Amino acid sequence: GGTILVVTGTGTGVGKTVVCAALASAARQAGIDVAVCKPVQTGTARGDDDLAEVGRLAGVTQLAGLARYPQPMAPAAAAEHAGMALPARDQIVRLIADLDRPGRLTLVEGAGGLLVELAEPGVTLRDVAVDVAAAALVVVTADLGTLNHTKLTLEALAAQQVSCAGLVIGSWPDPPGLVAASNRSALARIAMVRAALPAGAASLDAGDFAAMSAAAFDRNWVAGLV
Amino acid sequence: GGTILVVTGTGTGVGKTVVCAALASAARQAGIDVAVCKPVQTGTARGDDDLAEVGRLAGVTQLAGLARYPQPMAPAAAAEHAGMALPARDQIVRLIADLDRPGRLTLVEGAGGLLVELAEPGVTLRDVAVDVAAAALVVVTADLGTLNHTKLTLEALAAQQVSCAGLVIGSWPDPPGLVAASNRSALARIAMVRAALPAGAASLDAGDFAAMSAAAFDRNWVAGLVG
Ligand SMILES: Nc1ccn([C@H]2C[C@H](O)[C@@H](CNC(=O)CC[C@H](NC(=O)C[C@@H]3CCC[C@H]3C(=O)c3ccc(CC(=O)O)cc3)C(=O)O)O2)c(=O)n1
Repeated sequence: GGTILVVTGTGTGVGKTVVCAALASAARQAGIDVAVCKPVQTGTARGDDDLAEVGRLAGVTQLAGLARYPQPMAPAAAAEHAGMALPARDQIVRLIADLDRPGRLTLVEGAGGLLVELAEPGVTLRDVAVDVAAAALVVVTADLGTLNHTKLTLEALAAQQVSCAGLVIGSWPDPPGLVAASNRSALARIAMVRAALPAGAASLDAGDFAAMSAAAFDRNWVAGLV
Repeated sequence: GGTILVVTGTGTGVGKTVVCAALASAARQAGIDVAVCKPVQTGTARGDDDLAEVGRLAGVTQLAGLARYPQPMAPAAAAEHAGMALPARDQIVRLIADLDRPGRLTLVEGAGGLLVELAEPGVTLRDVAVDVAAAALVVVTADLGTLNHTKLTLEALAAQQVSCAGLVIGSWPDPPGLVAASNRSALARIAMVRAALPAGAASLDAGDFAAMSAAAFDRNWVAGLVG
């Protein structure tokens, strides 16, 4: 196999998709083959489609999903409202394992935070990460409350022996502010801050996004991933 | 002693202060003596003062603070900004131990969520709860993300064998949309939902707040909290 990272977050709306896209873009520019798996996508009635954003921003073509629910809710609720079950644990684990190959970086994008139910019955991205022996990249904010949410998420990871690959600040404000700047330092005391993506990077075109992403991560860290 | 409950939350801004006041008011109307303490209060330069709001909303007079810092930030950062130190672990424990008394419900209001550092080094309200043998009441929202944050918080309580006294939904909208209604039902499968306080409760006057508080909790649960 190659390298599988689950990409999780401390909460909903932290910008996991732009982080997946930026790491994919950075890894591709280092000559690494990248695949991204989003097993479950909700919010499709209003056009939510995180895999398409990854394709547009980073140029990834190996983009795998299993299930799409119209309502903008947690997967289990969205599945309930549609009258259909979530995918089964075996579907997710084997899809990811079949994506994995030597020399490839495979990113698994969850929905919301680490412990939200993604598959039947009550299986989370954490469970998935155990099954495929993935490490976790944790997307965080720079806002008030991020320290508690980050610590909580890293404790949950450690409790099932899922390694933390580091943190990414999904949206770095401009200008920062006292809280954001304090939080960036405090976050780096609990884990490695791999990148802080500028606020608004999601709206960039592919060329600008590729330039941002190349600058955003440490080149040796990206290259060492695989 | 009596019964000590730490009142924590899944994040900042979930309404811990109103839940403290509501539970205090309900316990007082059942004849239970109540004290509330706030070991760390930040944002005092903004006028933040949770103890004084609990006193205003519930009439509680047995109010105990310890550390106060001006900037509206996490305690560690607020203390550093002021050139001050965080309290030591044993200082928070002494603040609480001095209030504990048979027949009294002592509420310990955290700052932000459960793993916020309240004392050097990296001492949290979870450690305090172990020290004083307290159970934890967890204030949650009904919003997107609450299920993950609630499960993360309960898992962290279990890791130190801190019992969970239940959840309180800090603000319950009227009417509830689909997300809020789904979350309430899912929260109730994670842990006992003790109350769900109507949104805007902090703007009720003394009498309305008292009535809301009495209606919001199961009288048997409240009465059962303290012998
Ligand atoms: N039923 C109901 C229910 C609710 N209400 C009303 C009551 C109220 O008016 C409001 C609910 N209350 C609010 O919103 C507080 C406003 C908010 N206050 C904070 O955030 C916490 C402090 C403020 C500055 C520092 C922060 C900190 O303590 C902190 C601690 C740890 C960390 C570490 C980490 O990073 O984790 C970071 C920060 C803000 O200032 O933004 O609704 C109602 O009426 N009826």
